[PDB]
Amino acid sequence: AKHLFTSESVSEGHPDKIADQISDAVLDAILEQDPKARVACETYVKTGMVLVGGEITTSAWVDIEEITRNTVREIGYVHSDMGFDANSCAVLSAIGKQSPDRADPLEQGAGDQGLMFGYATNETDVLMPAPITYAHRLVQRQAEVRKNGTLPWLRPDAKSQVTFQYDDGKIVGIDAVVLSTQHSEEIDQKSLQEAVMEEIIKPILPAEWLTSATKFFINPTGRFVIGGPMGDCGLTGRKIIVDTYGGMARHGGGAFSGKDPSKVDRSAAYAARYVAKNIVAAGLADRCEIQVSYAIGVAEPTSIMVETFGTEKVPSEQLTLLVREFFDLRPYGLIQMLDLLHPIYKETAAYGHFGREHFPWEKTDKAQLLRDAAGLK
Amino acid sequence: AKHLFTSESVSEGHPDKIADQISDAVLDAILEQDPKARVACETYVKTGMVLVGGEITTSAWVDIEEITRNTVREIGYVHSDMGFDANSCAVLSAIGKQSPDRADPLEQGAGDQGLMFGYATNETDVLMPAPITYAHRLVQRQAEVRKNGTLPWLRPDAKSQVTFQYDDGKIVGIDAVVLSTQHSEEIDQKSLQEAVMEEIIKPILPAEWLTSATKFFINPTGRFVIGGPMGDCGLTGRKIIVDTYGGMARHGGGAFSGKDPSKVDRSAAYAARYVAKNIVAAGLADRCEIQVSYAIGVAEPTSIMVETFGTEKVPSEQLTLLVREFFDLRPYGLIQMLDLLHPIYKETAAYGHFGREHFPWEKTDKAQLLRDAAGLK
Ligand SMILES: Nc1ncnc2c1nc(Br)n2[C@@H]1O[C@H](COP(=O)(O)OP(=O)(O)O)[C@@H](O)[C@H]1O
Ligand SMILES: Nc1ncnc2c1nc(Br)n2[C@@H]1O[C@H](COP(=O)(O)OP(=O)(O)O)[C@@H](O)[C@H]1O
Ligand SMILES: [K+]
Ligand SMILES: [K+]
Ligand SMILES: [K+]
Ligand SMILES: [Mg+2]
Ligand SMILES: [Mg+2]
Ligand SMILES: [Mg+2]
Ligand SMILES: [Mg+2]
Repeated sequence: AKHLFTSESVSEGHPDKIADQISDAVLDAILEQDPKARVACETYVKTGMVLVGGEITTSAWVDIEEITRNTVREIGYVHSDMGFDANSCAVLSAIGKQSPDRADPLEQGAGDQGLMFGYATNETDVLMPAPITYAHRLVQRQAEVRKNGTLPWLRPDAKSQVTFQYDDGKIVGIDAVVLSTQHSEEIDQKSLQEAVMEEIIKPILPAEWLTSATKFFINPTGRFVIGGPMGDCGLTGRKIIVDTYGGMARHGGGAFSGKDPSKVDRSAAYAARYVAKNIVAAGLADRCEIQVSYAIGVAEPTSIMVETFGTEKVPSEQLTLLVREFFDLRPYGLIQMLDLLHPIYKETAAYGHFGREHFPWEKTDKAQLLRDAAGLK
Repeated sequence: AKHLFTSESVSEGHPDKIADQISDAVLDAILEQDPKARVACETYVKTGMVLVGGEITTSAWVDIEEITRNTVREIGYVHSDMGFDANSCAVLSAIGKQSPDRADPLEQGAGDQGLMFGYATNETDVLMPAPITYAHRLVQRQAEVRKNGTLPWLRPDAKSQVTFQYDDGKIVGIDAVVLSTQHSEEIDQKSLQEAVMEEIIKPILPAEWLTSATKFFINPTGRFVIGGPMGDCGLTGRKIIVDTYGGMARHGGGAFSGKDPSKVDRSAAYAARYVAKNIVAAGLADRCEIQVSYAIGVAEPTSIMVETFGTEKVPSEQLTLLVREFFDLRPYGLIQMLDLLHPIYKETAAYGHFGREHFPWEKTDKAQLLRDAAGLK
């Protein structure tokens, strides 16, 4: 049935994402010294200032001020005319440090309760929904042409959104695309929307999807000139949907950035992306969403639920069997299943946690084994 | 098909929710003086401190420090032994104030882009999913027996989670229930889990749903004694799922609290709850989820999508017709459709935005008209 579905994305240097990036950049920096460190680092940016506030239990010593400034500079906020300067903004810390003091480590129970969801679909190359995939690809392309000198009047902040028309389950094409970019006072609007169209939109959106009818809204109000932390306000865990799946599938509360892998909010969600992506690569289903939950101090998950939406090639019973077979979903298990104690996390913080094939949770190594045990085909 | 589904909730005085409550309490306070005020107030709590940071364009003058402290005291954090004292904690403000300077006001375009989702189901009395409804009802009951002297060793912070087994679409019963409460040093654990069971769980969870098999986890690790902002960290818009629907239906990015109604993130989501709840009360479907999106400076929504999941009594075409008939979903329209410019928002901030029949978005006044035009039955 024809029906439209939208998803948004934002660039690095969008305030919420700056906060994400800084947090995860502190996590990485600690994890590189002490991989078993427990961190919970939350960040707040506002026009003059970054507050990095946390609870951290680690042996490591790391320079919060330096880490913050360096993250703000790669993003590009390096002069007051932009809105925010990495070299003169205030950086404040309120991170409580603690340094450290079952029979099977794998049986260690979950720290904090919760629910996590994971999804895959055969509708892109990357087993991700088409909307959030292109949505991210627009903002990433924006950062690219910004950063590579091609379109250098572009400044950091930027938001994209693409609405897809499906008739049923076939992505038929793109109804609308909106994109908004901070820019210098040097360029004009009509000059801008030529370049955004040629260099940013036209190379990313598949041309067959783009029609005579496609409503493009490039800078619709827009002379976007100051941006980033000037007059907006960034906090970690606010681009939670964008991080995930653009709202194609569901979500439990929970934020990723600034949480070390002992946090199920993160590692269980990553593990769920891994279990569904494996299910779909094996052809057990076309579309798969999984809910796993935990309760504090229990180690086995309190619930697993698979929804393959009429798209199975094996009954959901057998599916649920294989899920709780090939995958260790005890907190410490999924940490070991995906080899998580490594500084790989700042890369996660912008352009989306999933869909980007080089992350441990994006591997389809269990493809065949799942196929086999689910009645070889 | 038997399948389990979980949702969590948290009390007032859980740190994230404290932040929500303070923000919305500032919104209310401004809105009561200046209902047309535009606010975007974000809050961060950590052990000694509340930072209330914002952009606010209003004529009003309001005391951020007083408002914060008063909100912390109704919640109950009023002595250092709890973790946090309302009367001695630090309150910092970084709120930029601006005071103010189409032909039809209704045609004013949307400020910011985005997507919003709304849901209803005939599975509770309140047209809300059973999980998040009971989940909230546990924490609310906790606050009640805390506040009414009955169980006065209870302290503010508390989290609940309930997992329901459905066989298909029939809530068959409750597999597990977990509940964790901050308490005084006066009470013991075994004494605690008698009272939580008798006074909190047993009066809320329907007894037919509770079986011999129901795994109850009351304070599983738990001597929860200090809590709230001590050693956790609260930011607005982090209990985003809990706020909504416990993850039964989807979500766009976006947070409610501290946003005045011109913000589609809030008002469109509220409006969507209104359109679906009306659809289901009229019996056009059993379960209904709606996605509406906006693009900056356009006034009509860029996409509407209804999913009634095989549960219709009218084809989705006719449904989509009626939705974009009985409901004005232009930003200023939905503001007028639901009469939003009123200090009603601090009440929204804990125990869930939806399901609580006295909010403008919970009315089923359009029930019949929807029934009629969708072929009277
Ligand atoms: N001075 C101001 N007064 C009120 N709201 C403001 C503001 N300046 C801005 Br920018 N805002 C608005 O407040 C909203 C809240 O921020 P939000 O975090 O939702 O943006 P995003 O969704 O991109 O993260 C913004 O979408 C913006 O429209
Ligand atoms: N000192 C500490 N070191 C590291 N993490 C901490 C911490 N103290 C706490 Br409390 N945390 C953990 O960090 C996590 C991040 O907070 P979160 O906001 O997810 O809690 P909730 O989900 O209830 O809001 C918490 O769930 C908690 O387990
Ligand atoms: K959030
Ligand atoms: K975090
Ligand atoms: K807010
Ligand atoms: Mg934000
Ligand atoms: Mg969490
Ligand atoms: Mg939190
Ligand atoms: Mg938003």
